Amino acid sequence: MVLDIQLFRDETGANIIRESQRRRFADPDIVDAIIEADKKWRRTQFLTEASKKLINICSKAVGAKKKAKEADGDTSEIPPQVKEAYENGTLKGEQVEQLCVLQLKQLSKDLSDQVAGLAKEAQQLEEERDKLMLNVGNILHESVPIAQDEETGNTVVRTFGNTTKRAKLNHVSIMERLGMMDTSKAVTSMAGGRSYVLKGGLVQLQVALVSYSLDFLVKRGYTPFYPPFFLNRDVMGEVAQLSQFDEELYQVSGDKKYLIATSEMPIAAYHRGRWFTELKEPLKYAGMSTCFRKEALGIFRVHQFDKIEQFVVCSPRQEESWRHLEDMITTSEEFNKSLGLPYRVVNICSGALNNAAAKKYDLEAWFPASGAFRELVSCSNCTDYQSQSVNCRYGPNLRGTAAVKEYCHMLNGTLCAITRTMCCICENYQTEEGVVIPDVLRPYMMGIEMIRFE
Amino acid sequence: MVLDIQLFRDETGANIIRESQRRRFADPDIVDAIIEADKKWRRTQFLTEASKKLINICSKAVGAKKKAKEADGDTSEIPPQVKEAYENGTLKGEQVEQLCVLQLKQLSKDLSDQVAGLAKEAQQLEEERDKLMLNVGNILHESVPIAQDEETGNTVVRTFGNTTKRAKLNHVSIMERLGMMDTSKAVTSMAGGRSYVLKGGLVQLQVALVSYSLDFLVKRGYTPFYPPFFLNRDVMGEVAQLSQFDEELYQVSGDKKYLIATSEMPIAAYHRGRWFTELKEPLKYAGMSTCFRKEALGIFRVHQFDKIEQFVVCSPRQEESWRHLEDMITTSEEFNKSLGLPYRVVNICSGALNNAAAKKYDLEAWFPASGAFRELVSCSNCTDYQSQSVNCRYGPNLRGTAAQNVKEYCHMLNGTLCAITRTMCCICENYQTEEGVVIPDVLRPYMMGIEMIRFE
Ligand SMILES: Cn1c(=O)ccn([C@@H]2O[C@H](COS(=O)(=O)NC(=O)[C@@H](N)CO)[C@@H](O)[C@H]2O)c1=O
Ligand SMILES: Cn1c(=O)ccn([C@@H]2O[C@H](COS(=O)(=O)NC(=O)[C@@H](N)CO)[C@@H](O)[C@H]2O)c1=O
Ligand code: NA
Ligand code: NA
Ligand code: NA
Ligand code: NA
Ligand code: NA
Ligand code: NA
Repeated sequence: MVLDIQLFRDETGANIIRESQRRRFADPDIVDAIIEADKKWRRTQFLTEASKKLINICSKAVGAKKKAKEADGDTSEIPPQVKEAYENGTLKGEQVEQLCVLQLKQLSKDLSDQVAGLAKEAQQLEEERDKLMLNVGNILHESVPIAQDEETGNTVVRTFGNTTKRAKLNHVSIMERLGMMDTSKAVTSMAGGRSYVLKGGLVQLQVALVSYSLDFLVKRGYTPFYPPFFLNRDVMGEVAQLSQFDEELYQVSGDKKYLIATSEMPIAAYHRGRWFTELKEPLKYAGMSTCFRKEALGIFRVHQFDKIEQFVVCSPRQEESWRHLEDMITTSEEFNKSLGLPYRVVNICSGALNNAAAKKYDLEAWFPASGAFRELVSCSNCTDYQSQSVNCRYGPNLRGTAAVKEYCHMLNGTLCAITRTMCCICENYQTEEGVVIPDVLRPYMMGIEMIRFE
Repeated sequence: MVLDIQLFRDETGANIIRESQRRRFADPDIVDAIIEADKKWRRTQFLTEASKKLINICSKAVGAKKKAKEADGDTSEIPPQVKEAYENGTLKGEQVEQLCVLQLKQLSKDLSDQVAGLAKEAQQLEEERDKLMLNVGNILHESVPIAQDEETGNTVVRTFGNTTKRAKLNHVSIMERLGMMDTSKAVTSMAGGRSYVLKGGLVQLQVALVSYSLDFLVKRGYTPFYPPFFLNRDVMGEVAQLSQFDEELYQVSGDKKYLIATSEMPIAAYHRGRWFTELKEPLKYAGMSTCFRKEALGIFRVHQFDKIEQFVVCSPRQEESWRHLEDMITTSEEFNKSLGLPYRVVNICSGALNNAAAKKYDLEAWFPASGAFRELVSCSNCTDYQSQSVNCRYGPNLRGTAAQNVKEYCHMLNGTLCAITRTMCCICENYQTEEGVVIPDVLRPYMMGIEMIRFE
């Protein structure tokens, strides 16, 4: 499953999607292609259900005839009119009951063959529909800036700290001069491009950030969550876009699995097929994992890195998820303030948003030696988009309920991308002697106040 | 390279290896098979060197004759006695100079063909020699118990705490009742068999153990080391036996790589092609990594787990590595004593040792509800076995040093400090009450001062 079809079948709903597509500078005609694919699919289903019912009538009519000792009949040959009627979904049970046992047996096999063919057609139409749904963006929030390009289109909403100060050495030079980061051929000849070894004080800093970040979220009511780092193909497909398989995900062979690019992937997948009748309190998770990205200088952009993640599952009602999005970006802001790191928060323009996000805020920290704002955090409200894909339902779940389906809302937000935060700390806390440890991290690394240049 | 050939070429050295093979219940005949392959290899090299010199004589002779403007000659045919002589390694330079330019050009090509043929033979002999070397165990320490079966053959060296203690619930039952571990189909249908999710207090305990273990080693002079979790095929081959690729290692495709089974693999590989003239102080690394094992209830035996590792690179002289082995097992013991976990330390029997280990100590903690000693730690002295494979040299080079007749290699050791999920299982059984799991005192500052994690 990719998206629920329900909004596409509704005239008003389809227009909401077309409008959102236009506002994202995406194709509104994808809605119409989905409606058409679904129309063809609904036709295979109408015929399948009609023919399944007629198969049961054949079985019951044969049973009645056998009990009555009616002769089996002259022939099994099916009238062309009967074949035309079941192919068009107009064959009535009263007409089927006019056939002899031999014809009823032949018809049951013919209808079973038709159901088998219609199932193959339906599977192809579901594949076409699903491929189109992957190109449908989530319905934009009304506050999303309307623009194609990030450089001019994104809106700066807040800033913190000294964002104009400059510094001498960039994070690459600092980590080299500490003697605590190795990205030389000794490492890349054994592990490939962009691989690294961290030593001594930088490992202590890495662990101090992992533990401080986890405690920061525990204090805010998040439940720590340590996931498996592998996901099977089917499950990864529900939490990843098709473009992620070719550009971002490593394949593991032990069956075929994929390494996770973020704990958001197994946390969202952990909710698949779930149904929360009510969520008076949201589900809040502090994901902790290594992240693996194929990405097809230093430790700013690497294939392997730790990240502490915020993940929320909440009620889709009363715009509650929008309140959670504000709390999640505020949490990431408070985290950076606690580390004394200057930054700006940016509202991502419509054209730059990934399909699952209805709105996204990035926190870009100031790197004084690099002289630039660099992304440390992304916080998104995915509303019911991922829930539709993992099939995470919401609402009353009682016996006797017939065919609007409600889904939970889901949000995800970086709390700390460990290696990038280390790069940021190094630039902001450098001195002539080394790197000053931010105050809040000192208890998490044996009270160490500074890591020295070698 | 698998092993250096030098000890096999020495009569005393070959006898030391045959004895060690017998004491490990391995084949001593492998030594003799290696000697024979190397004898055939040395013959290909003798002929190669002789023929390379003759190729240079051909080049020099063609040069001198052409500078003197001599005619090319009437034939390129090589006298049968010349072909017989170079094939036997007896062709003299004086016989070569007597040939004309045309014959010298033909001979240089024929000798180059012979060198190409001899290189193919040498490569086939190197493959044969290396395959045999993979079945040669490291020279056993004289204190290793001689037995084939781990079940009855290991020797108990030391015990700590109440190793007869009994408890109510096993680690699986405890982690289930805490509501902090999920090994159900909600996880296994996502990530395959033996996959798990940890939540809440158990993740806090997991992080507390990682951080306390790292600090425990920093305080003991180890340098923290965070490695890449991938190794390419060639490099993994130097730090893993062929049986590990089949049974233990996941393959990753992004240039084919392998997920590490332990930080011991990238730390050993990080020393490939290195040469230390002296190691007055050893290199001590505190490896920190996730570990991935194919393994072809609960979180005791899983594919994915954190482990804090001790790794030492030291001088091969004066049996210094044997002192480090004792320090490393003592470090793992002091760690488990600080957590208050009862255990026994065993000296692994000869038949159970992996090929790289000259000796191994396991620390098996007592699980009071399970009612069994269960391996938490392995500490091994690999002496120069892994160093020969990664080519990590020590001391003076052979040339220009009259006193140096042997190629020296560093010694390497590795030892678990903390296998995080198994230690969590042990803590749960040992610290359970009717309300939940008491946090060992030393870990409380590493998990927000929490004294107990409660049953759901
Ligand atoms: C080292 N490194 C990279 O090479 C690439 C990205 N990042 C940081 O990861 C943060 C989160 O990545 S994301 O923007 O794709 N969003 C997620 O994964 C969501 N689940 C929310 O976390 C980025 O903001 C980069 O700072 C690295 O650190
Ligand atoms: C969860 N789990 C496993 O499933 C398998 C093993 N272990 C622990 O890892 C320790 C070290 O593994 S080892 O014996 O193969 N030795 C090494 O890897 C060396 N580098 C020394 O660490 C074992 O003692 C198990 O307790 C798991 O925890
Ligand atoms: Na820079
Ligand atoms: Na981002
Ligand atoms: Na006892
Ligand atoms: Na048990
Ligand atoms: Na072991
Ligand atoms: Na010498």
